[PDB]
Amino acid sequence: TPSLYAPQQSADPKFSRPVADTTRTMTVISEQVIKDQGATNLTDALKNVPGVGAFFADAIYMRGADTSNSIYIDGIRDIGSVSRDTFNTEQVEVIKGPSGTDYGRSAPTGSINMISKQPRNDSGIDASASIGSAWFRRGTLDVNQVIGDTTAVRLNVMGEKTHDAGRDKVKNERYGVAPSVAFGLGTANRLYLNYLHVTQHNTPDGGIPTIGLPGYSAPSAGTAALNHSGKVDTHNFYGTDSDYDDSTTDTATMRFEHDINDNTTIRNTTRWSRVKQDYLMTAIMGGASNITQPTSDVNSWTWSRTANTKDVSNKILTNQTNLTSTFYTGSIGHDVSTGVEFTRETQTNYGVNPVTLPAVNIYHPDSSIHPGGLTRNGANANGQTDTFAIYAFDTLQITRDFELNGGIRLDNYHTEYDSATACGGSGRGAITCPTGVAKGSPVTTVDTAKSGNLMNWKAGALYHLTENGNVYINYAVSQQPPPQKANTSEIGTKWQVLDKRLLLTAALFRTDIENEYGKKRVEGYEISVAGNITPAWQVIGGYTQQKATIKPYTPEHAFTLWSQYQATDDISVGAGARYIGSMHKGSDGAVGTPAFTEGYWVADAKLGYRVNRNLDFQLNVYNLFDTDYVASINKSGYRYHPGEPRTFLLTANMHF
Ligand SMILES: C[C@H](CO)OC[C@@H](C)OC[C@@H](C)OC[C@@H](C)OC[C@@H](C)OC[C@H](C)OC[C@@H](C)O
Ligand SMILES: C[C@H](CO)OC[C@@H](C)OC[C@@H](C)OC[C@@H](C)OC[C@@H](C)OC[C@H](C)OC[C@@H](C)O
Ligand SMILES: C[C@H](CO)OC[C@@H](C)OC[C@@H](C)OC[C@@H](C)OC[C@@H](C)OC[C@H](C)OC[C@@H](C)O
Ligand SMILES: C[C@H](CO)OC[C@@H](C)OC[C@@H](C)OC[C@@H](C)OC[C@@H](C)OC[C@H](C)OC[C@@H](C)O
Ligand SMILES: CCCCCCCCO[C@@H]1O[C@H](CO)[C@@H](O)[C@H](O)[C@H]1O
Ligand SMILES: [Cl-]
Ligand SMILES: [Cl-]
Repeated sequence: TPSLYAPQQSADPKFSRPVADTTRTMTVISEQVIKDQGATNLTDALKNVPGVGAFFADAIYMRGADTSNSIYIDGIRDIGSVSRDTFNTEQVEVIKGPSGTDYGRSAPTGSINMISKQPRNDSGIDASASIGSAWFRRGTLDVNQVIGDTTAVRLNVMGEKTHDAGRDKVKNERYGVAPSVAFGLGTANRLYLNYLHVTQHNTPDGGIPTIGLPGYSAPSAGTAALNHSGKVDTHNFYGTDSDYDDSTTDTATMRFEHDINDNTTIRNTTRWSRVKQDYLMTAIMGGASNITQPTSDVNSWTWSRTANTKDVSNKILTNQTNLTSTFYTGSIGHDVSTGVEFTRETQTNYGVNPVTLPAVNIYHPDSSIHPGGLTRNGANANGQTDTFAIYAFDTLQITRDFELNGGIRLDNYHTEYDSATACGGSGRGAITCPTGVAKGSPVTTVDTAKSGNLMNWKAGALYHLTENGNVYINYAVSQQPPPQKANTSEIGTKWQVLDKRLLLTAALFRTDIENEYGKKRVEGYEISVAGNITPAWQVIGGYTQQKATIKPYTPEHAFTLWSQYQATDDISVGAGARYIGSMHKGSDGAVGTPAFTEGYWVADAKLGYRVNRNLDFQLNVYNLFDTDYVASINKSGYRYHPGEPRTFLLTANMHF
């Protein structure tokens, strides 16, 4: 049977073949891995993919490219930019390399697809309660109930509140509710209805000065004392008691499926979703012109505070039709996947008055101040993108051993954008009032439309060398809206060994991007392992070696491995280790800021104890050696996020 650590099939019907028979570098992170590791969010889940992390500012990076706009939920773009909890996730599908034929407007470096939980054919209840470091509390509930011969419901509930063990005042609070019903299970006609609501209320973290890090230099001769005063206390909060981050997600999904016959299925999915967010966060600046020296003693010196504010609403409405069909023409088998997608996305950024923040003491920051919140001023920016997309995939079974595949996708989009600024101010990009226009009036500065076409295509071939091993090649030609062109070549090999419960892959890749700014190249090597070495022994991890020629936020070496062993009927033990290579900032870094970050190791451990079939406990320890490191650094180079210290998570799991 399948390993819980190596799901055999993508959930997306655009993938007609099992992962091991797919000519792409594709890692699936199962629900069981997420649970065993205590992963509460997408970023945590992604520790199982080497090199993928939120190294910037915080945004997730893959192969040197921001991936924030290449996150999907059930194959539909995730709108807005909020952290994603794992409570409603069945698995996470990560493609390393292009996926424009599958999603159109995605990063040619990789995509991430979170697969939502659906009603199952069995009845059961799981619940979890957790306590952890820094007042961490979390509760989850997952109820599945079969309600007739062909109907099932599922409900997932989550609540979490925590402070931050490494950071004063930073905190996160959220809850989520995700009810579903499915009709017609086990028949030719199925209807899935999904809803999801999440609310978050957080204190955001702008990070801390980079003084004293490797590569840091004071920005002037007159501030040379900062070459000797040392790293600031990594627990220091440089924001204010007014900083906050609020968001809500509301998503409704309706999926109809009709089997035309045993080998042909048509699907229609409608989703409406809205993500609202507003925040006030403190960004600190440490250039010569940002530093105040009330006396010559550095204990009195300050850096300037900048308010990073946002008040935004994103909406999407999309309808997607997919058709899959398997049939022969002569001796050639066909696996077809084709469809059409209609989408409207909108975004409103609500204008707010400028917020002014007092300077912050470098070594003794005073965050007790209450500058106040945001006030809308009615000068808004509004955007709309309408997209029509059509695609076709086919895998040709030429012989038992040889398969050819290909896909093509066409996107046509229309984008409208308008923006108004309240005139007469001075902060940020202020505007002088036109003649006769009273101060503070919103003045339209942009009002434009645009249209464009994207073509994406890919072709691959795969040869089964043995019953267990194959070799494959894949080629993809991508393009995004500014048209950014990307070509990718890939050759790899995939092996299912140890009763086919363990998947081993290796791939070489080369990607060339033009019109990103000139041409870039990223090439390298990827190895991965997932599944069961023995019935008691589960592993998942990988290794990446890569080089990103320019012509940033990309480790050239990265490793991760998680290993779990069922030591007795009641005792299991797990441990993980990940290496993040050093990274370099070629551009944008201010004078004297670190031009590089050092590589580091992080280790994690787990102990599980089963009391009976209804109750088991789990202890997770994160950053077991309490290692000090730079988790990320912003583009300016003035501020960074320190790696979290050692933390603990203790969970009671109940099953009924
Ligand atoms: C399915 C249906 C369809 O409509 O929706 C029902 C669902 C939407 O209801 C869930 C929601 C109404 O529950 C709100 C509750 C979870 O929040 C409590 C929280 C605000 O207190 C913490 C508080 C600020 O902080 C504590 C301290 C700081 O004072
Ligand atoms: C779990 C519990 C029991 O424990 O049972 C849950 C179940 C009784 O709740 C019902 C829920 C699952 O319904 C989903 C609802 C949100 O459907 C959206 C539909 C209207 O689609 C509109 C479509 C996308 O968009 C329309 C367009 C205008 O945007
Ligand atoms: C107690 C916990 C549980 O481990 O942690 C202890 C930890 C401290 O030591 C873990 C270490 C012993 O694990 C080694 C293993 C995870 O490496 C597998 C990798 C080399 O892939 C080879 C590949 C699958 O091999 C193919 C197969 C045919 O042999
Ligand atoms: C008893 C507890 C709980 O199981 O284990 C404590 C401790 C032994 O765990 C160490 C942890 C770091 O292992 C990570 C694991 C995934 O193994 C990966 C492999 C790289 O380790 C070989 C090894 C560390 O490297 C040797 C050398 C190359 O540095
Ligand atoms: C089952 C795993 C048990 C291993 C426990 C060893 C923890 C090693 O962690 C140790 O913590 C010390 C105090 O924080 C630090 O000073 C050491 O540098 C670090 O090695
Ligand atoms: Cl996240
Ligand atoms: Cl592609």
